[PDB]
Parts: sequence; C-alpha cells; structure tokens
Amino acid sequence: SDSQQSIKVLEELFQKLSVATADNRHEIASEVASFLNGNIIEHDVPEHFFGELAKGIKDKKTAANAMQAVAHIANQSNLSPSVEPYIVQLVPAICTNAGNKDKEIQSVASETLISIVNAVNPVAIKALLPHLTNAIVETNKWQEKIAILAAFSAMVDAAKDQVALRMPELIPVLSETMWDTKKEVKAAATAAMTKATETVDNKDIERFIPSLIQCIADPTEVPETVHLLGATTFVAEVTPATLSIMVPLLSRGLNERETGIKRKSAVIIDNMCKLVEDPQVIAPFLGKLLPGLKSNFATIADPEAREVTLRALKTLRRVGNVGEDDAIPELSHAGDVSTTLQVVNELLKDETVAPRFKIVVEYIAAIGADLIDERIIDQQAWFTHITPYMTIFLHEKKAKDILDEFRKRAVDNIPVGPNFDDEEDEGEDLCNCEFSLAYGAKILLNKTQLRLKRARRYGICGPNGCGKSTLMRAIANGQVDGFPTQEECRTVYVEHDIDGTHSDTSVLDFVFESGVGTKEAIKDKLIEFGFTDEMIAMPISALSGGWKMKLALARAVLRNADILLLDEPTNHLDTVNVAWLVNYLNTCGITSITISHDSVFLDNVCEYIINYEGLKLRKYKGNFTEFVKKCPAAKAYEELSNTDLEFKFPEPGYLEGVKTKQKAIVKVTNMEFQYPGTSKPQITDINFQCSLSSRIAVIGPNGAGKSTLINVLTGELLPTSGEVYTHENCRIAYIKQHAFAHIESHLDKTPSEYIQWRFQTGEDRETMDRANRQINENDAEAMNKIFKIEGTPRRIAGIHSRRKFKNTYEYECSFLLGENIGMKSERWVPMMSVDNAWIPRGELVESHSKMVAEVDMKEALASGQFRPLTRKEIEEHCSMLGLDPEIVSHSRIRGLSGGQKVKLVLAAGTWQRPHLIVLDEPTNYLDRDSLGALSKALKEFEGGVIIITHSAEFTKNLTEEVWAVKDGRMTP
Amino acid sequence: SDSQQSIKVLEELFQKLSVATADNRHEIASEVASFLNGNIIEHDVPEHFFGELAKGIKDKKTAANAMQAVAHIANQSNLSPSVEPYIVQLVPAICTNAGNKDKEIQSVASETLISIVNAVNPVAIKALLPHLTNAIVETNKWQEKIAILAAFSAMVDAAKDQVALRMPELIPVLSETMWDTKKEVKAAATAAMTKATETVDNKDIERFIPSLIQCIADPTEVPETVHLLGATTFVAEVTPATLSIMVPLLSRGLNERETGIKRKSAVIIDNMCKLVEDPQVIAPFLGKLLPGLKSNFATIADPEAREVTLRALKTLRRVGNVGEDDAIPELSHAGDVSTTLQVVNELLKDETVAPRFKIVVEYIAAIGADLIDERIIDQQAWFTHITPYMTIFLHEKKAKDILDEFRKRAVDNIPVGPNFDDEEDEGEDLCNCEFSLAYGAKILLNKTQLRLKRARRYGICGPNGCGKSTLMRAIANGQVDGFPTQEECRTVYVEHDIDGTHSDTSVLDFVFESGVGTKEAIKDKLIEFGFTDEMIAMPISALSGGWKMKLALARAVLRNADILLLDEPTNHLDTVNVAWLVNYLNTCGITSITISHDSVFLDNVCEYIINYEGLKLRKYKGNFTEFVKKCPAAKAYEELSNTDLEFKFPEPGYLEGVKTKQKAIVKVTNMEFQYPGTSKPQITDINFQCSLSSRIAVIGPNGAGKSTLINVLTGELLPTSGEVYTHENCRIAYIKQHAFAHIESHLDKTPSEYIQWRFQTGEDRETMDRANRQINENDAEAMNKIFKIEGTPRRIAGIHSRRKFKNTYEYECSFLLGENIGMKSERWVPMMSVDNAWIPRGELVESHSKMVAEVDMKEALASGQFRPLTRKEIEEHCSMLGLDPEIVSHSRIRGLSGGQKVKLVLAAGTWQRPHLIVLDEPTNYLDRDSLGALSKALKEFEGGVIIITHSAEFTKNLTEEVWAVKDGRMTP
Repeated sequence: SDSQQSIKVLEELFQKLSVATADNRHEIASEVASFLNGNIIEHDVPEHFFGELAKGIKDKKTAANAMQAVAHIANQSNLSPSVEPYIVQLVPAICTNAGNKDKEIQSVASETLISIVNAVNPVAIKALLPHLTNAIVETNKWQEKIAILAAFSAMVDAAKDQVALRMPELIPVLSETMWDTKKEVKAAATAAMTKATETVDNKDIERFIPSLIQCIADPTEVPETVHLLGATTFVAEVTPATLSIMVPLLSRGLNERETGIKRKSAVIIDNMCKLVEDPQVIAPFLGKLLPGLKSNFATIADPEAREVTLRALKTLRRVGNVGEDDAIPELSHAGDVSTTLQVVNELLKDETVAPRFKIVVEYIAAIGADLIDERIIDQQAWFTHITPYMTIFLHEKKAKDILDEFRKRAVDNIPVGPNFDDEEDEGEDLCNCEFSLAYGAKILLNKTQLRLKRARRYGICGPNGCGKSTLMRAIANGQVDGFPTQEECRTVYVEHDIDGTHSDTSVLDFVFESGVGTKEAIKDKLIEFGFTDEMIAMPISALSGGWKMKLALARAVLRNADILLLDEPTNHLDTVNVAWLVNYLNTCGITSITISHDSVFLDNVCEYIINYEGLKLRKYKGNFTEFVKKCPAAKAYEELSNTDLEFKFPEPGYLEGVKTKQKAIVKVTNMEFQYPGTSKPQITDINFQCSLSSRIAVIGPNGAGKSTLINVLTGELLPTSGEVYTHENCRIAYIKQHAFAHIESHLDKTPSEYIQWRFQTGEDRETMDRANRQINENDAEAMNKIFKIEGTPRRIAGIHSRRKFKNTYEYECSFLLGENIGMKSERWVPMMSVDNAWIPRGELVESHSKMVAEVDMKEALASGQFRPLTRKEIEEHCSMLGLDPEIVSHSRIRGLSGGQKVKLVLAAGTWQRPHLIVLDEPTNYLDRDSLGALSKALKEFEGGVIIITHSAEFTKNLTEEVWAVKDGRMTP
Repeated sequence: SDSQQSIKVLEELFQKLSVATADNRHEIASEVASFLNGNIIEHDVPEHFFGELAKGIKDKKTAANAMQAVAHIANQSNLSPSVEPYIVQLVPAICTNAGNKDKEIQSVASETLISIVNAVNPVAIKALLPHLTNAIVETNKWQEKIAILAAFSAMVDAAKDQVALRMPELIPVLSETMWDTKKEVKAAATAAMTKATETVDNKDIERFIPSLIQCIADPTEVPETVHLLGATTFVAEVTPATLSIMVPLLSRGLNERETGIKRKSAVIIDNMCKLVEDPQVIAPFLGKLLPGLKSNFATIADPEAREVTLRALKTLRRVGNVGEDDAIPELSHAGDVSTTLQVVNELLKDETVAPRFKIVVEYIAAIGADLIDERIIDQQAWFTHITPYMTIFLHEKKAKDILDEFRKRAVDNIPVGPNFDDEEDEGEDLCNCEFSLAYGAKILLNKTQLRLKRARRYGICGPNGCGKSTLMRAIANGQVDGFPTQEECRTVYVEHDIDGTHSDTSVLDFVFESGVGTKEAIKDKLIEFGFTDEMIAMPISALSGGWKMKLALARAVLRNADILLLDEPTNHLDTVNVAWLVNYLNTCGITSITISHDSVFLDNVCEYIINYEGLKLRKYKGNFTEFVKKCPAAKAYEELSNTDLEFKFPEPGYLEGVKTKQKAIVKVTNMEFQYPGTSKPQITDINFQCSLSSRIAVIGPNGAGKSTLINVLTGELLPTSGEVYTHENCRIAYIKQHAFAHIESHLDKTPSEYIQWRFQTGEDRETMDRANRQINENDAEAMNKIFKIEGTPRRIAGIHSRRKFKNTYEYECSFLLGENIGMKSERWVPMMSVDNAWIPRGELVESHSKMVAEVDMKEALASGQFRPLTRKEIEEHCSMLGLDPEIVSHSRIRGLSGGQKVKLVLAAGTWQRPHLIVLDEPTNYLDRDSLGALSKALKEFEGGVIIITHSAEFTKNLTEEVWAVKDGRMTP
C-alpha cells in the first residue's frame, strides 16, 4: 500500500517532468532521482513509470527531460540496484538520441551515457558494454560515435579491471573506428584508444604503447615498432589485455617482406608467449599468428631465422595447447553470459518470473559471468553483488537460496588450470629429483618431483601439519632422494645450525671455529654486512634479532651457499629488518626457499610457490597472492592473508554536554516532507529521538513513507517543515549496499588508499550528497554558476563558514554581483558581507565542491573533530574492524575476500567515529556469517544504532524502539 | 717527442684503414679508436689525421671505412674530449653519405650518426643538434631524412634533459618533416615525434599525446581534438616541452571559425598557462597566442566566450610579463651559443688561438650555453665539462683561470626573475602583511612581505645565519607588528613552548594544564592520536623523542592551531618517526612553516619555500628540489665549512695470501704492445709491480708510449708479448672525466639508481670493454657472428666458464658447427663439450655481452666477491664519500651540485672496493677544492694509487714512485 503510494508519487513527478522547461528540468529530475532511488516498492518495479520514461526518451518533444531524469537517477553514489537494470535497458534508445540532429537532444544523451557508465555496478559490465559496442558499429551518425567513445573512456576509469578483461573485444572495435572516414571520429577514436590501453597495466611494454597506437593508425610503422619491441624483456603476466595490443602488430610483422622483421616478430612472439599459463588466454589469438608462422617457416631460406620461426611456433602450440593439425581447443564458456543465463533460468524454472522482471534476470546472469571471469568465487562476494537484484522479484530467503546454488553451478564451470610446465630455463637447474618423503612411517610426499632453478626464489605453502618444515630439514640434511650433495649444491639452513660455542664467545671467534675461512676474511665480510669492529668482538649472546639474521646470511656467503633455506625468517624482526631482508634476498643473486605465515613477506620475495596438494608437490609461477588466484584451495592456509575473524566498531567521538547515554543528541519534532509538485506530503507529523543508547528498528514494507523518512534521517532530504535539533558535532554513518558493490572499482588500491579516496573531500563521498550529480569533479568553468539570491544574479566570491541547518549544513557565502550581463561591458562586482547568505550544501556541492571542502576542513579542525588520514591512524582503525596493518598498507584490494571487503567497506563508513550508525537493509546483501559478526559488533557499539530491515530475525537483540510508517505517519 | 710519435702511429693506422677491406674493416677501426682516444698528444690535435679521415669520408671509395672508424672512435664509454669537437665536425659529411645511393654507405652512415649521438657529452647538444636539423631540412634524400630522424630519437635517451630544453625547436622541425610526401618519412617523423614527447614528463596530458601528434599530421582534426582536451586538469608545472606540443594545437584553435572552439581553446590556454612559474618559459610562445586572443576578444559576439578569451589573455599577460600594448618581453640571450661564444672570445683575445682550435672554442661555447639553460652555475660543474677542452690549446693553469671567468660572466646574464604567485592556489589568507624585523637593533628583514595560506605547507631557507629562527620565534611569541594575533590565527611553536610543569606531571594533566578541554575530551583525542591509556597516565618525563613530538602535535590540535611552527623537527628522530611526522604534516590539514637542514624532509613536506634574499623574504612555489631549480645559488646551504667537503674511499676487498701491503698483487714482465700494422711497437721492455701501498705518478707529456702504457695497465689493450700476474680477485678502478661528464644523462635517476645502472651486469659498464663498440644491446641479430675455431666456422651456443688471461679474461664457449654453409641444406649443428674453446673477452663482448655478463656474475658469486646492490649497502658506501643516505635513496641526481656529483661518480667507481685506483689526469677537470678533498682521500686509501698527471703539485707529498715513458721504454 505505501508501496502502491510510491507509484502515485512517480506519476505526479513524471507528469511534472514531462512538461519541464529547459530551465526547471534539472530541479524536477533531481526529485525523481532522490525518490526513485530509495526503498519505495515492495518486491516489484515501477512499471508504468519506466514505460513512460522509455516512450519519453524516444519522442523528440520529451527526449531531453526524460533523459535528464535518467542522468540524475544514474548518479555516482545513489543509483539503486532496484532500478539499475531498467536504466541500462534504456541505453540503446539513448545512444540513438546521441545521433539526433537536434543539438540539445544529442548533448543531453551524450552526458547521460557518461552518467550511466559511472553509476552502474562495475561488475555488471557485460550487460552494458554490448549495447555500446552494438550501437557504435551499427550507427551511421558520427556524433553518436564520438559520444559512445566518450562512454568507453569513462568506463575505463569506472571499471578498469572489468574493462581489462574485455580488451580483446574492445580493441578491435576501437581500431576499426580509428579508420573511420569522418575526421572527428578519427580524433575521438584514437583518444579512446590511448585511454583503453590504460587497462593493459604491463610494465614490460608500457613505454611501447604510444608506438603501438600509431601502428594501428599507420601500418607503415610496423617494421619500426617490431624492432623497438625486440628489446623488450617479458617478465610480467601476459593477460588478455596485453595480447589485444601486442598481437595485431605481431601479426602484421609476420607478413612483412623483409626476413629480418619476420624473424624479429617471431622472437617477440616466443619471448612473450612463453609466459602464458592458461591456454584460454591465448586461444582467441592463435588464428592471427599460426598461419603467418607456418608460412614463414616454409619461405625463409636462412636456417637461423627459420629455426627462430619454428621456435615461436612450438611455444604457441605448447602454450595454446593446440591439438593435431593445429586444432585450437574449445574455449571455456564459464564466463559467457549466455552460459550463466542458462544456469539461472534453470534455477528459476519452478519460480514464476513475470515478463517485467526478465531484464533483471539478465542483469543477474551478466553480473555472474563477470564474477566468474575475475575469479571471484567466494560466497559473500556473490551475495554482495547479486542478492539485491533477485529480491526485486523474490523474497530474501528464496533469493539467497537460489543465489548460492547459482554461484555453485557457475563456479563449477571453471576449467581446471593445466599443470605448470618448466620451459623457464634461464639458468641451469640446482636440482631435479623424483622422490618420496617419509617421516616415522608417515608418508608426507609420495613419488613427487622437485626441480629448483638457480638464482630463483621459492616459497613453500601447504596445509597445517603437512611437513613443510620436514621437507626443509630433509633438503638441508641431504636426505631427499636425488638431491645434489653439499659439494655440488651447497645449502645453508639459515639460523638453524648447531654447534657447541659458549655464550661468551665473540662473533668473530664463533664463525672462525666453523672453518669457513680466515679471521681476516670473516671480519671483512662481517663489516660489509654492517657489523662494527666492536660488535665483532662482543659475545654472540648479545646479538639482537636483526643481527643474528645478518650474521647467519653473512656466514652463508662465506660457505658460498647456492641455496638459502629460511623457516619463518621474519620472526623477532622489526619492520626495518624485515625490509632489510626482503631487499637482501631479492638482490643476493642466490636461490632461496622460504616458509612463512607472513603472506606479504612471501609476496615481496617469492617468484614461485611450491604447494602441497595431497602427497604431491605442485609448482605455481607467481608470489603468494598470484598463487592463490591459481589455487583457491589455499584461501584456507594459515597465511596472514587468509586470517579473518570478527570485528568491532570504533568508540564514538567525545561529545561535550552529553552526560548520559539516554541524552538525546538528535531530536525531531513536527517534521514533514512534501516533494514540490506532489499533491500531498509523503510523511508528516513526525517526531523521534536518538541517543548514544538508541537501538531503533525501522520496519514495514518499502513505500513512499518509509523511504522518505529514511531519506530525511540520513541527511538526503531537507524537511519541508518541522524542528530539528542536532547536537554540535553529532555524526551519522549510513551503511548502504552501494559502497560494498562499488568497491570493485578500486581493486588496484590498497585498503588505506581506498579509505583516503573515500574521504578526499573531508566528507564521505559515498553517503554525503546522494542528492547531487557530483559527476562534475573534472570541471572548473562550471564554477561560474549563477546563483539567484533575492532576485539578483550572483557568483560565489567565497565560502567562509559553516553551520548545521536542520539535517544538513549551510555555508556562509560572499558573492559577486553580475552587472550588464550579456553586454560587452559585463562585469562582476564583489558584494560586501552585508549581502552574504547561508546556502545549503546541496546547492553548492555541484559547482563548488572545492571551496565547500576547504570550509569543511576548517570547521572540523576548529571543533576538534578532524581525523587526519595518516597511515598509522588508518591502520589502527582497520585493526578494530579486523584487518591486519600489513594488508591495509601493502596489499591490493584485488586480493581481499568478499568478507574482507565487507570489513574494509565497514571500516570506511565508520572512519569518522560516528555517534549513530544507520544501516539500510543489511541482510539484503550480507550472508549468514557476515550478519553474525555484524550483529555482535552492533550489539557492543557504544553509540546509537538504527537498523532498517525486512528481516525479523536480524532485529533480535538489536532493537528496543520501533519505527513504522503508516499512511504518511509514524509514532515511536 | 713521444707526442710526434702518435702522429706517425696514426698515419700508419690510417693507411692500413684507407685500404682495409670490409671483411676486416672493424679490426682496424678499433685500433684507430683505441689509440686515438688515449692521452696521445700534448696540447694539440692530430690535424693531418682528421684531414685524411675527413676527405676519406667524402670519397665513395673509402666512405664506409672512414666512417666506421668514426663510429668506433665514438663509442659510449670512451670518446675522448680531446677529439670530440673534431668528430662532431664530420657530421655534415656523414649526413650526406646517409643519403648516398650505395646501400652499404647509406647503412654505415646511419649507424655512425647514432654512435656519435650516444658518444658526445650530452651537455654539448647545441654543437650537434644544428648539423642534424640543417641536414634534414636541406636534403631531399628520403633515406637521409629517416637516418637523421633516428638520430633525433637516439638523442632523447642519450641527452633527455638537454633535449627537453630544445623541444620548442625540435617539434616544429619534426612536424614539418611529418608532411613529407614519402610515406616512410612521414612514418619515421611520427615515430621520432612520439619518442620526443617522452621529455614531456607531464602525466596531465599523457593520455592525449597520440592525439596531439595525430593532430599535427591532420590539422582538420583540431576542433575535435580541442574538445577532447577541454577535460584536462593541469597540475604539473608547464615546461617548454609541454608548451611545444600544446601550443600549435591551441594556436590553431584560436583561429577556428566556430566560436565554441575559440572559447574552448582559450579555456585550456588559461588553465595551462597559470601554471607557468617562469615567464622566460612561455616567452617564445606568446607570439602564437596573443594575437589570437586579442582578435577573438574583439570579434566574438557571444558574451560568454569573450570573458573566457579575455580571462585567458589577462592570465597570459601576468604569467608572460608583457608590457603595455601587449609588448612581448625581450627574449633572453644568456643561453644562446653566440652569447657565450662572444664571452670566451673576449677572455681569449690576449691569448693566441690557431685556426685548428676554433672548432674547440665553438664547442666550449655550446657547452657553456647549455650549462646556463640548465642553470648549472657552480664552479666544479663548469670545470668538469669545459677544462679538458680548454686544455687542447692552453696550459691547465691558464685554462682554469679563464674558464672560471667564463663561468661568472656567463652566469651573470641569467635574468633575476618575477615574484611569487600563490594568490591563485587553493586557500584563504591566514596573513598578508608587510613588516620589518629588528633583532637587538640589528636588521634582519626590511619592509618585506609575508603571506601565508590556510592548510598550505611552507619551508624556510636562507644563508646559515640570516635569522630564520628569530623570525619564527618572533611570530610565535607575537612580536611581529602586523602579523595576526593569536585570537586571529593561533600559532604553535612545536616543541618550543616554555612552562613550569613537574617531571612527575602525567601526560594527561600536562595537556590538561593548557586549558584546551576536559580530561575526557583530551583523553579521547590522545587515544585517537595514537596514545595508550598507559601513556596518558605516565609522567611526561618518560616520553621518548617520537612520543614527545607526537604529544607536541597532539596539543597543537587540541588548541585548534591555525599554524604549526617547526624548527629542526627531524632532530633526535629515527627514520620511522621522521616518516610519521612527514605523513602527519601532509595530512593534518593545518598550515605549517618549517626550518630544516634535512632537504629531503623539506621535499616531502613543503609546498612553498620562503627564502631569505638580502633583507627581503622571497616566495617560490614547489618543494626544496623545485626551489633549487629556480634558485640555483642555493645548492650551497651546507658549504660554509671546508670540512663538509671531504670523503673516504672504501677499504679494499679481502685478498687471501696478502699479509702485507708490500706483496705484489699485480706484476708485469717483459711486456710489449704493438698495433698490428705499425712499423714498430708503442711500448716495450716494460716491468712494474703494484701493491696495496703503491703510490705511483705516471708523469711526462702525452705520447704514443704513455697512453699505450696506461691502456695496458687498465686492461683496455691486451699486451702483444710478455707476462702479466694478477692476484686472484684483484680489482682495479679506472677514474676518467668521461664518467663525471656523462652523469648529466642520468639526472632523472637517484644516486642509488645510478650505481645500480652502472653495475647492472655486475661489471662497470663505464670502464669495462672501452676497446669495443658495445653499443650492441637490442641487437640479437648479430648473435649469429661466425668465429673460426681450428679452421672451422662456428657460432656460440653458450659461454660456461671464465679464467684470467693476461690483463683480461677468456671465456669457454660451446659451439654450433656450420654445415653446408651457402647451400640450401645449410645447418648449424650443436657440438659437444669436447670441442669447446677459449675466446678472449674482447672478441665476445660486442655480440654476446649478455652471455659474458651471466658468466661474470656466476664467477663473482663463486668467488664471494659479488657485492649485492641493496639499498643499505649503497647508502653505507655512498656515505663514505660524503653523501647523505636520504639524498642517495630519495633525491634525484638532477638536484645535486657539481661537487656532489663528483662524490657520487667516485663512489660509483669504487663500489667494488677496488685494490688499486688508477686516476687519469684528475687535475684536468677538478677544481682547487675537489683536488683538496681527493688528495686527502688518496693519502688515506688502504689500497694502491696510480695517478697519471701533468701536475707535479698534485703528486707532491702523495706519490713516491715514478713511471716516465721515454721512447716505448720505461723503468720505475
């Protein structure tokens, strides 16, 4: 019913929008957006509304208003998943208008595409990109292309990782467009191309990108560029993105007349491709290289060049895993939308899914396919991204049950990665033995293989109690069948030696009694490692952690080790020493094998990982994190990364005057809100209080009332009437699902840089200003916005102060008065502070976010509520929320589990140590485990808690005050 | 005497050269090169030799030979400044042959051009760039154009910093070349344009470079391109390079019929130019922007575009510093070649300068011009680069005195400059006053101005003694008549407050006594800061340095400080706590002023530098590094005392079997060297010994005997007959001026990266293999070089072991036997270990350096000689040579004085703890002060010293043994 009320509101608002003028258009669109994006409907969609919007976009008479509405709805921080798939379904239509002859419809369409690209869940890229590529290749309107190219570029920033995986499909499209007859398009397409290549992210060829882009536009540079790339030393991962910009050049190189170039192309092909682990990556590129390689093999007279051609052809066949007759193996379809659409349609066969929800099911399949492509398989991840879309037409319980099955079936389609192959012989082998390892009648390893390459650095991982250290003892003590003898391959089990020295023997004497060398030689090496003449005379008993390690490694150089064996080497080592060790191992030139619960330390040292899988040893190229992608089974090892446990919210910042916890810090009376343009208010006669003891539950079905109330509570809507008392410095943290899903856009950031990113303007860019486009962070001419105060046109001279105004902030602005506007004598004169005015944040944020931010920092400091973004403080705060400092400061969010992301997003939301935590529908995107931890933490929060849920179970022990809107009213 | 001998040696060599067949042209070139680059002639030039060679090149019959030798003379690590100005002189002739119809002459010519580009002192760019620009613009041979274009590209890597300054000139020349009607020339010009844009170093427009370039090839793409850049947000300082790729586009934009573009063009113009700190920068571009703006401002109707165009014009006038009537300021001439040439000619008038040295004087003027453009004004920097040339026709003494006068005069032409423009950066003003500062009746500052911005960070510098601390103490204590009161702007002299608290007073009470809030509030903030309840309760007398600095800052926050005043804050702080302070200051949101001797700390914290200049405070934008670029007369803040000028060489590496510094580690007997093709040997019957206590002075005038003697001692030339004993692991360090001058190509690197670069292969790429044309690196095509072993043609399969062989090494190679060479069945079959052979280093280095390097490493590791390039090792080693660790690991060589570079070059050269230090004419490029510190450092060196010099002054009280060659004969 309150749900059905939302429908009437939309009709009134839409009716208002349909007749909007070019001057009031934005105002009305914003209303539609603030309302439409809330919890206004119960398990359904505003159908008539979306039907009118679509028909409104097509009709030239209403095209600009309808689309402008779509743009506001598609804002960066508030686009609701309940409406998201119905918005993307309008892209084809909007792309069409981007080709319209009318200068205004074309413009508004272009901007709207950019807005949509910036608002959708980055993971639902597979539902959006196709519309854009379909349009750009099918249209004959050059302006429509320039716009679509603009949207591609925007997508690169909004979903860099997601785009990286679509590169093999996007590059061909951009390349063709670069050869468009229209010169403006040629310009736009190159620009979108240089932008697209930003997803490559490969240090080995980075500097050669601007060269590669030119070859696309001018094939005559092929020979010149092929030669430039001959110097490249491929070491980094050869991803689909790297191939999409490397292969087309190479392919043309193979077809050149000159033999030297055919050869040079073959060299690069070999060098690069021998670095492809998954035959899936190179599969779609083989057809562009094999034919040129076989043809060159039967045309090149010179034996040396021919041998190089064949050498490349073999690598390709190996890597690509081709069959007989160069038959390319069938590609996996795990990540195909078509495949996931089938999987979900099967799980919904018994459910009755009405026609208007079909587009939603498609969105779900799209999200699923991408999650599988990025190999995001953990439960919480899937719940975070898909649950809210299913509940559009299903009850939560059933939704989560089907979602988890969907995830399990989709995940099941991921092809098994092929066993690692050793064509990486840069230097000789240290060992290569077949053996078994038995420990007291217990079999640890059975007929496994061990091959270690010289100067390579390895890490040994495995399940607790599998013999990780027994294997090392065995290698150290010459007890591994086949392993070389100390004479051939000298190993030094660092810091694990055993002698009979006393606790009063000097460091020099100690080493000396080992026979390694002369006292002169020893002293020389000890000094080179940092030991002072004094330290060398003191008794070993006085060596601290860092120096025993330096001594150990110094002795190892004296014995002339070939392999350094380290077992938990970072223990008793301060950060400076660990960094010292990471550095030394990475530059000593000797091979090392390491065991260590410190995943970050493994990531900075290791190049390969020897993992225990049953009674077999399996190698994986890459450090620990890389390894984990290839073997998700390892997300259960006892390695710093995998550690996950409950968390706690921070203590709310001290409030002056608040004697007791029942003392109201928020008090609302006779409040009411009525959207301008509607015939009756959405909520009226509202009264409520909040204290640090509040334990409120906002229940009931979604609707005009419930959503609007919440929208006012959270600061999004300024009430139309009523009194609002907020204690000075009172702060609210609004935990929405949006932040959880949108973190996937920052996978290359570290948890620390993310929190810094979310508070770049002093305020939380995820919850503050949800009623504004804000899609104007890259602009400076829109700072000349003409405000209308008292009937006069004024520009902003400056913002000087701030103050609470109801549920938002007002800012003291000094203006410039516009005189003789539109004339050669136009001039803006400064108005003395007599005319300053208190403008609400919402009216400034779009045009003057900068000045507003500067003023916000001034006030935060002034009142002692500013929390500086220092690494230490960020680290300390993330620790409360159960995230380890090393991960927070030196790991990429890309490697965090779904659950860890929940923690990180939660940490960001509570960074300003809020006094009140309002949580919107937090069962609608969290799983059983997550809710358990969120329940315990919300129970111990020394601040006020407001939970808006549909779940009765979740209110258990978390509520003591009920809020329920009925007919636009509510009494606690 | 022995000098005239060199002339004959060259005549015989040149004869064997003019005849040399292609099959053995290289061997003879090498000879000419190795001998020609040595100290072979006393104060003069092999005039007849350069004549034969000159003409020889102009001749088709001997073009390829003459040129090859030149390519060999011009090798990366050994081209001597004694012959440099003469080689550049042959560029025109060489450019001409780059167009010759003969395929071989055309090919060798292109190579020679590259070789020269990478061989000359990068600082002498102005003496070479012209020959190239002229030729490409005057020729009509397309193959010549391509070759010259390849030369431009090579110059970008060889002289990046120097080329960046020449961008406003190179771009127009390449742009013009992009319009050639030969597709290959158009492509090559584009390629060169791409490589050139690599001097931009400005991420702000990185994504637009392929677009700007494409726009130069098709100006019809200007409008759309302008649209594309409108979204650019300039933040990095705009340099000449940036303008050189931005103006042509914007210039043409101003001229588009469409007003939208005229408007957009100005907008970007504005946003990019208000970032030009030096008007001299934008100077030569004003001519392409002012007329467009003025006209547009008097032609455009739309009232919005007018404001924008005018806004742009107003900005341009301020940044450009234009006089009334828009009079473009007189373009400076301090850096013009003609300007510096006039100066040296003036100081040289009273001296006589034969015609054959005019080219030398011109080279000197070109070098001085560049030193000025780069703003390298210190004395040593000038002696490093010019002295060795001045000595081609003047005695060292006359040379230095003239040169020192050349510098001062040349440097006087550098324009003083325009003052601080901060008003335009983000912030309200905390203070903006004029004041005078009197201390004890003494004047510190007279009627100066001081304006500070909120949240902006400042650093204070000035001569040691000017009163920096007094100014700060004055401000802090509120004693600067005109500066805001505490009530208007709260300041906090961090860690400098005076009160009477007890040692017992607890941290809590201490802060509480300042009256900044309740203990509850205070506690809540301290804990947020990072304090523990354990610390808040403990007495303030038990605080460590780091916690004392934190309590200081924490109190400053509770007092709502508006300005933090720091005086030597990094004192008594370890790296970790310093890192914390840096991080805190950068994120606390409060303004801070800092006086610090730590230039790295200032670089990491300051945004502006207020400097003392007389009795005025001058403000500069940017940190300390940037500040120095603007004000070069400041790299001397440490200087004042003669002692901060010293350094020590490392202790030589351990040598088993050497118990006294008398033991010979090098012993040569009956040695002789005679260049194949020469009538008689250059040196014969040579017997000498070297020990860790040697102190030899190789005296006497330059000659065929002396240089050849040195060339054998330093391992460059392999002796023809005689024995050579070298202790195992013995290392010799060769110090020439070449290294000191060429470090100007690595200004981008940090001292640590320069040292890593020099020893990337475990060997000093600067002094190793000076006899070979190593230039080969990306040349995997000449790895098919055929070696005739035992009469059989073969190819290197692999290099496995090393072994001493006279003054150099030999390598054991495995082969590929050539079968049916020249037949369709030709095949290179791998041979067995049995047929492996030993081959001299000089024969492999030019084609298998990578393989040789690998063997060298495994050897360095086997012997325990290898020194890991860890950051701590480098820092410790560079610390012995007077360089600060922070500076070494985080500062760019670009910001070091010529004196600091001298230390770094010595450090790099002694990185392997050599046992003998051979210094080639140290007085010929070092000033009085450097020599002073060097001499003292050589007296303390625990290893053998060999000084080759003309200065008996330098050797006096230093060396005691004499090596005076006399007719190919010498006896200690």
